[PDB]
Amino acid sequence: DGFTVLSTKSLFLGQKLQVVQADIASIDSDAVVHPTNTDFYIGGEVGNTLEKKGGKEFVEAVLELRKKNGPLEVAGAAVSAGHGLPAKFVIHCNSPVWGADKCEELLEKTVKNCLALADDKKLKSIAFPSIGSGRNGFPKQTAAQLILKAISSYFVSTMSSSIKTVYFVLFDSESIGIYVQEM
Ligand SMILES: Nc1ncnc2c1ncn2[C@@H]1O[C@H](COP(=O)(O)OP(=O)(O)OC[C@@H]2O[C@H](O)[C@@H](O)[C@@H]2O)[C@@H](O)[C@H]1O
Repeated sequence: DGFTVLSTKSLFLGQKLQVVQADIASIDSDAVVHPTNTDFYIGGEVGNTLEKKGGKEFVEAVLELRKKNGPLEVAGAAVSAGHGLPAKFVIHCNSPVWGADKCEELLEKTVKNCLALADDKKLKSIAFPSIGSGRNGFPKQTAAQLILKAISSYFVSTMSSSIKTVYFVLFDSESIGIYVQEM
């Protein structure tokens, strides 16, 4: 595949939130978001697609980041170069596990931290997948509404802010099916 725009929303200053159907690895935004864990394990669904696309270049960048950063703190966001990928940078986030205490709040928090990091690097665009709803077990709709809520909230409260466009990237048929059905 593949690229379809499914929904577009105006954020607080008219910045655009686009929900799109695509493989996130194929998106050429300034940043793409990789949901990972404290050890930067590259074995979630999105991690596997980034590794498929970027190969060794991608993996060694993640390793170098783990060595420089140390373990990724709860809800933490960190950035590596997008070697092997269309995206300029990869923002790595410590994705909460469904069922862990305060897991919804932490999902919101991690999203905002990814946005702050992109802003700190003066990035114009950032692509999020449905963080938490793969290997970490969130229900797809719950994950998606938390992420979209957290992006909107960021832009209401952030004065500015270099981000022009936010992509919310859906790939699995269940997520797409529920997004479209329930909207
Ligand atoms: N090519 C793709 N593009 C965009 N989204 C995709 C793609 N493939 C799958 N997805 C969707 O990405 C969402 C996030 O899933 P994961 O990447 O598995 O992320 P998460 O559930 O947060 O957890 C992965 C994490 O990686 C570590 O190995 C592990 O500690 C943790 O489980 C899911 O809805 C999944 O269907």
